[PDB]
Order: sequence, then C-alpha cells, then structure tokens
Amino acid sequence: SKVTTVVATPGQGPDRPQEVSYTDTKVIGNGSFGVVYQAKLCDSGELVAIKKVLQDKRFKNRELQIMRKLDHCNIVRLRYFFYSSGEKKDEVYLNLVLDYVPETVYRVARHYSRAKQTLPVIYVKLYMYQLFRSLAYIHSFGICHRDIKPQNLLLDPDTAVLKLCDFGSAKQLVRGEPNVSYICSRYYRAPELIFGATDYTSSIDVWSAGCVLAELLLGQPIFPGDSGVDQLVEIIKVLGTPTREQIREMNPNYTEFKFPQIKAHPWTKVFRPRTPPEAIALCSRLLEYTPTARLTPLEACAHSFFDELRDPNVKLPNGRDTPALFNFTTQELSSNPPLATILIPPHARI
Ligand SMILES: Nc1ncc(-c2ccc(S(=O)(=O)N3CCOCC3)cc2)nc1C(=O)Nc1cccnc1
Repeated sequence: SKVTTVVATPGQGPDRPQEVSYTDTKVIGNGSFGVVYQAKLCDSGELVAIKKVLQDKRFKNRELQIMRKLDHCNIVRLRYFFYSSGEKKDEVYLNLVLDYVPETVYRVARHYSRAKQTLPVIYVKLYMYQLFRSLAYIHSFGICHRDIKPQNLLLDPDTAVLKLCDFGSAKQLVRGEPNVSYICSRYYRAPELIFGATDYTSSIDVWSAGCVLAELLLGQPIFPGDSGVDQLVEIIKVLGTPTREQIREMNPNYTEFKFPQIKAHPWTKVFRPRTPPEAIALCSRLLEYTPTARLTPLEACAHSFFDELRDPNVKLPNGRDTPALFNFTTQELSSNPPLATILIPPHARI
C-alpha cells in the first residue's frame, strides 16, 4: 500500500485547510451514509477513523455541524474533515477524520456473555459514568444523540477511557419543530418514541443509557423486541402497563392502540441475585415511563452507584489509575452547578 494525501480543514479549529497524509486504509464499518475506514496518519502514525458519507452538494450536513462544535474527552474528536469525489462519477463525499478507539462496549459485553460471565461492576461503573458525563455535555448544547447503544461506545481497554461515537442520528432539538419517532436502535428505543412522540426531549438518550446499564448487569438486552411495536410489549413485561397519565406524558395525542394489563415485575427479581442494589436503584430511575421522571445525565453521575469512582484509592484492575473523572467544565455543570460538590470530590479540588 502507499500514501494518500488530502486537503482537510481542521475539525473544531479555524477554517485553515491543510495537507494531511495517511496510509494503511482498511474498512471497519458502514451504513446508509457510506463507509468507515481505519487509517494511519503518516505524520504521527496515530490511528484515525474516516467516516465517508454521500453529501447532497447543496444542503448542509448536520453531523458535521454537531461535530465541529464538540470538545470532550468522552467523545470522539473530529480531527479534520475533507471532500473527495469518486464511485458516483460526478458526486461528492464528506470525509470525517475522527479518533480511532479500538474496542467497543458491545464486544466486551459479548465476550463475557459468551463465557457465562458478568462484566465486573468496576468496569460497569467506569463505562456508565463516562457515558453519562458525555450525555451531560451534549445535552447542555441541546444535542440529543438518538443512538445510544453498546456498539456506539468505544473503549481503550488499557486506559478504560470510553468515547461516544456515531453522531449520524444526533440532532439539535429546538422546542417546537417535530422530530421523527422511529429513531434509536429498537432495543434502546425509549417508550415515548414507540408511542410515536415527535416533540420528545433528550431524556430518550437517558432511557437508552438505562438499557445499556441493565444489559451490562444482565449479560443480555433487557428489552429485546422483535419489532418496533413489540418493543413496547417487552418493556411492559418489566415495567408493567403504563398508566394513562404516563401515556399522557409520553405524547399527548393518544396513538395508544395496543396492550393488556400486566403488573410490574419486581425490580429485584429482574436482575440476578448478586447484583449490587445501587445498580438496580440507578436502573430504576433511568427506565421510567414518564420522560421528565428520568434522572438527568449529571444527576446519574452524582448517583451513589459511582461512589467507588470518587474514592481516592481507586485504580483500574490492571493496576493503572482511573481516567480523569472530575475535570468538569462549567458547561457540563450548567444544568445543576450545585452538583459539583458531589461530582468533584475533595481530594481532587485544584
Ligand atoms: N471513530 C471510530 N473509532 C473506532 C471505530 C471502530 C472500532 C472498532 C471496531 S471493531 O472492534 O468491529 N473492529 C475493529 C478493527 O477492525 C475490525 C473492526 C469497529 C469500529 N469506529 C469509529 C466510528 O466513528 N464508527 C462509526 C461512525 C459512524 C457511523 N458508524 C460507525
């Protein structure tokens, strides 16, 4: 193989297009947008990913907009973007150049699942905390990810750092304008979306995080619907039939045309016996029907499930130190600054 060179504007920086060179291209992903590659930067030999998408020449690309304005150690950094042409003869692709992170939460969880083992709760806390922190960041901008799932959580296995990726469904939600309801992967889809809501909040993402938490504890999806509609049934088999007032606050226009009566299944019986009670309790406040009842990502960060992460004696199981869990910015804390007293423990205050 050889060297490819392009002119790429830097991601969040100035609109100063520069020459970037890279080699060692290999496919690592795809979808409706196009293809994703791994590449090695010829300058630093740093691994990056390149998401290549077909851009309609005349409209703007909302993923690029969302990504140019994000800077967070639990999100994949847009290093550069650039344009290219080919395969479509006379048509243009937008190329996102992003941090490459080598593992995913789906693959870790799959690997313990195939071994009839459970991911140890220390990795559950580390992964879930970093997820919530990144949700607090994007939600402070009113950007909803709309695709929280284990496949979109990247991991460095040596540093235990997590990064959110795939902003292909991210939208900046304005109050007023509607949003499509058939969003998120089925398994992680919040119940108001299944009722066809169109003016939902960013709490759909928090729902999805609870699905991820619950899955990490169970070793399998908690709500495995076989269709977009039977998803709701799988939910009801755990949370019970939603009260009409709960259906009122998912979407007020009653597209509620289905289910029967099923008592809630006790939260303690749905998980395995040696499950931490703080885990269940955090789960129980994420997957609530009423969208305004779910914890915000910042409050879930403050949850007592993550007290071990606030201890001063905490090191990863491989002996190294935890990533930086407290370097909070004013933007992260904007939804509830007084949380800082819990989120930034004393042994880490300047
Ligand atoms: N920034 C990234 N950094 C790493 C990965 C990534 C990491 C590991 C794997 S992998 O474990 O399946 N294995 C690894 C090695 O070779 C075979 C595959 C696959 C992808 N993706 C992305 C990314 O942005 N993805 C994306 C974005 C938008 C839409 N759709 C996908």
